[PDB]
Amino acid sequence: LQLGELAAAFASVPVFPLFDAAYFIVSVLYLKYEPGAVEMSRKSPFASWLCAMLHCFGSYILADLLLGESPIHYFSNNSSVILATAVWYLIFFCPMNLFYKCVSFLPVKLIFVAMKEVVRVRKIAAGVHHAHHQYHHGWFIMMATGWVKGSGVALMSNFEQLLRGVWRPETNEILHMSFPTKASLYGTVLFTLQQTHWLPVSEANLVFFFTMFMIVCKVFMTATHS
Amino acid sequence: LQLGELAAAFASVPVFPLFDAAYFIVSVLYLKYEPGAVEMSRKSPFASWLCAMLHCFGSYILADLLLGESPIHYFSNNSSVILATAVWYLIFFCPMNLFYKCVSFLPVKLIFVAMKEVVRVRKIAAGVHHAHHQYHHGWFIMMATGWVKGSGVALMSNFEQLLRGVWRPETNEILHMSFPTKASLYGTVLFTLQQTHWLPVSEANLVFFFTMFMIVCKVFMTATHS
Amino acid sequence: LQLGELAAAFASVPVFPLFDAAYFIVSVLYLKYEPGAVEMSRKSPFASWLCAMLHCFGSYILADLLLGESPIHYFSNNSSVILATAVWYLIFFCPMNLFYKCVSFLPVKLIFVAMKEVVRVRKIAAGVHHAHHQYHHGWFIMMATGWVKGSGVALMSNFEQLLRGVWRPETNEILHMSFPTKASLYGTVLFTLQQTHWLPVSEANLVFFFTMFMIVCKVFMTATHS
Ligand SMILES: [Br-]
Ligand SMILES: [Br-]
Ligand SMILES: [Br-]
Ligand SMILES: [Br-]
Ligand SMILES: [Br-]
Ligand SMILES: [Br-]
Ligand SMILES: [Br-]
Ligand SMILES: [Br-]
Ligand SMILES: [Br-]
Ligand SMILES: [Br-]
Ligand SMILES: [Br-]
Ligand SMILES: [Br-]
Ligand SMILES: [Br-]
Ligand SMILES: [Br-]
Ligand SMILES: [Br-]
Ligand SMILES: [Br-]
Ligand SMILES: [Br-]
Ligand SMILES: [Br-]
Ligand SMILES: [Ca+2]
Repeated sequence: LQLGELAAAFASVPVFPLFDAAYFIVSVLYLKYEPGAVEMSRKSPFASWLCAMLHCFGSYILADLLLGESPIHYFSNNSSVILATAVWYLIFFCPMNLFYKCVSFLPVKLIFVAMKEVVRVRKIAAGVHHAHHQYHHGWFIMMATGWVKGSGVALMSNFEQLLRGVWRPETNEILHMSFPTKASLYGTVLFTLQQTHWLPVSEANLVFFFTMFMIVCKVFMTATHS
Repeated sequence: LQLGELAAAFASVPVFPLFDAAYFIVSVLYLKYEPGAVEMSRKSPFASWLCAMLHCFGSYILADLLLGESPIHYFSNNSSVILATAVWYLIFFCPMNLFYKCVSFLPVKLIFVAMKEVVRVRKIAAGVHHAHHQYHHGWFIMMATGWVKGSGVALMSNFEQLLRGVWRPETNEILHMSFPTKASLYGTVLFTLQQTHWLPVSEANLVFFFTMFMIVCKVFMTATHS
Repeated sequence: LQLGELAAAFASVPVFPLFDAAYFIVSVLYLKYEPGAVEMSRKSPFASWLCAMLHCFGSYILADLLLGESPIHYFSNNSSVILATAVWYLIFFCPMNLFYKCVSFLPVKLIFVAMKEVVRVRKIAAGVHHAHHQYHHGWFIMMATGWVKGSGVALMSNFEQLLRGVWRPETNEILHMSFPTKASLYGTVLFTLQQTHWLPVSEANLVFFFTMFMIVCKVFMTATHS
């Protein structure tokens, strides 16, 4: 019936396990595309796994570092870690590469890309709210925390590369923001303004509309450069 | 009348906003002199701003990292962040470059350099005292914390460079300490000895004399290689 | 009489000062062998000392970083820091290089290598137990913490190099684990399984047998490539 009331259901969909799985699948597919990633999975499987955990848990790691909490606090969520580990294992080692083939099938891939954005927006909003809880007027801390929750491993890409034995210092995601990093920055500003009560919208409505924006943008981009 | 009583007034001058402004002006001028900095402000203004915040808040960031606190805790001081942001904006984007011209005028520049040293010494002493509060006999933690409060962004210079897309690993400020880094190390030893009660001087008198030493050294150096 | 009762004495030998000294001696000998280390001790003695502290306190530094504690918390143990500092000073600056000559004498060196492994295993077990205390079911945090307590400075080797002015990003200890790093990973899994109560052995017996394994392996390796 009511929109802000469908918005409430949208903004509270349980992200574990299905939306988290989609987030992991899309993120580990991106890892498998990186130069040298398949050979690394064969010669250095622990590091390859460590790399997938970053792609999977980089948002949490970086937010925890910014706020002074254990950077591996999120790895206490055993079920999530094991689910991400299963995704890594299936994408790199499934017989016949069958799992890769199924999740890369473009209609399926686009649904996972859409689901990944649901998770990303929830993470941005959670970062703003968690920072606000610790710093009620900490606008810059709220923005920084929402930003790294959204952007994830991209903001640590120089060190994800280092882990892989790669060093490209000429560029980084702050000096040259990719679209998801820039979108996450706009998103964190919006959620911080909503948290400040200067943006006159319900949090659920902001989640709904910003998620739809990210879904449309990301699905379009995936479908176009396929 | 009494010196240790003028020393008390000296050591308690309110550093916000005027001495902090001078600290920011001198530090962002240094940023503007770094290779590529003006072009970065035009092509990557967020990163340029991020870079100025490091120059501005590197002391706090590093001390917080050493002590296990949020490395962005200091960014909860909204007024300070906004003041530093105004300084960055004026130095890089003022029409006619007028702000740069005024603050670079050598007599004005030297006064800001003097004021910057007032802030630096207060920060060193505060780092020793804050570490002492957490570790009453933690001599090495007191020295480490006073040192990074004094030295600031210089000790993270390899990563300030990385942010700018620059990587010079051959050298760093520990392997080859510049004068302010070395002076900050001597300063942190003195304040730690004062805190230990092995150096028989009042804290205010130590602040006065060490600040005068840094002012004389820094103003001489600025005026000479102008 | 009883083995698990000799195991109790073995697992509770006071590591300070003698086993810690051996740990420091072996670790700083390794530092002195690294390219450029002697010249660095003459031209950059503070950084050389800073480097020895990493070799000495890297386990604690990294575990503290992983758990969100002060990375220099361990430097509050003044006696340990001063003992490590004496070892650094004697190894690099003793007249006639006499201390180096004595501790490098192969029978003496092998005893110190054995003693170093006693300390390493105790550190792994302590890391698992300390992580368990904070996260009763935090299996991945327990493994990560035991691993860096065992592996020590090796896992930060890229940044130990950076401190020395060296940058080799092609390789790292996760992508290509050395034997002690890999052994520490196996060790942390065993202690975590013991902590979980899935490995039916007393903690003291596990300490005894895993320490004997590391002693045999490390003494063999030192004696062979001497
Ligand atoms: Br790459
Ligand atoms: Br491996
Ligand atoms: Br979240
Ligand atoms: Br969060
Ligand atoms: Br408050
Ligand atoms: Br992405
Ligand atoms: Br530079
Ligand atoms: Br930008
Ligand atoms: Br301060
Ligand atoms: Br402080
Ligand atoms: Br105490
Ligand atoms: Br300076
Ligand atoms: Br090397
Ligand atoms: Br030195
Ligand atoms: Br320990
Ligand atoms: Br520990
Ligand atoms: Br619990
Ligand atoms: Br070793
Ligand atoms: Ca902390």
